[PDB]
Amino acid sequence: PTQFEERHLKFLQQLGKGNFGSVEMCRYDPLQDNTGEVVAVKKLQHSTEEHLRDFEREIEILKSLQHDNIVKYKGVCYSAGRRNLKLIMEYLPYGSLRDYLQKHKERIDHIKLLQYTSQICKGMEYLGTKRYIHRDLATRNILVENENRVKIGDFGLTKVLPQDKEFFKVKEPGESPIFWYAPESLTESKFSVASDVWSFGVVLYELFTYIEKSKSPPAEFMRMIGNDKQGQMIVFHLIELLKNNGRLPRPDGCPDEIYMIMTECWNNNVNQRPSFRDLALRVDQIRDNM
Ligand SMILES: CS(=O)(=O)Nc1cccc2[nH]ncc12
Repeated sequence: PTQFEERHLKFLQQLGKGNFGSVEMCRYDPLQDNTGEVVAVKKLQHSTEEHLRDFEREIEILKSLQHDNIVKYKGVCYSAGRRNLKLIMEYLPYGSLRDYLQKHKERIDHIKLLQYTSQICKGMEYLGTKRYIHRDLATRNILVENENRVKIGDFGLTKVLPQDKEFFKVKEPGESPIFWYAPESLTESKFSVASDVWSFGVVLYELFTYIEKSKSPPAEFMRMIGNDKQGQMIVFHLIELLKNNGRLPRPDGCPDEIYMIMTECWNNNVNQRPSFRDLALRVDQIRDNM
């Protein structure tokens, strides 16, 4: 069922909020008896014409994906007498991977981090078979179903590659998560599978820092750059730093072999970065040995 009538969609909780849209937890109860399905409902923060068109493309992308490690599309709800649009998704109860890492450290060890790493890689391989570039791969945009399962979410920045070319030039990006971007994304606005691989390197970094106090990518890059810098000066220094092999340090407790993977993902030469298939195989081989 992809129907969802607004009058049967009942509010339970406010979840995330920020850029573009906000997400609520709702119960869908057609039989009016207080016993139905729990879902996530995504709405626009500001419903302009431009944002509506983007939201429509996000919805088409999500509907096209069926994979264990990608959040499930359930449908749309045409609310306000069908003069508004909301996206209906499955509810994953443990929130973003970023929050989960902070809140549930008691149930997380290195084996679990490698499981999550592998699952993210598998999700990304699947994206590549559709020629979708995610552009925003980060622990805040990964969702946790349970202690054994994570799913890639937020496809708001996701783009399709053209017929022939391997890069997408994003004409004029708004607010940018610059500390997850590959050098070519910073200097040329060029986004590709290879730039998602760079970002994946940074996700792997986040996992092994356990999102600890002031070890996050923005905080570490700012330390190296100089905390007194502001404005475009930050970006100028980030670029120059990255072009001459400045990199995030190995987090404390992180094996050398896992840090080597990070550093291979952070190659300035786009063609020498591993594929997501290489990474999933290598990570599952590390796990299987032991
Ligand atoms: C990341 S968040 O905290 O804003 N919430 C979600 C977004 C998208 C799908 C979701 N399913 N469940 C929660 C959730």
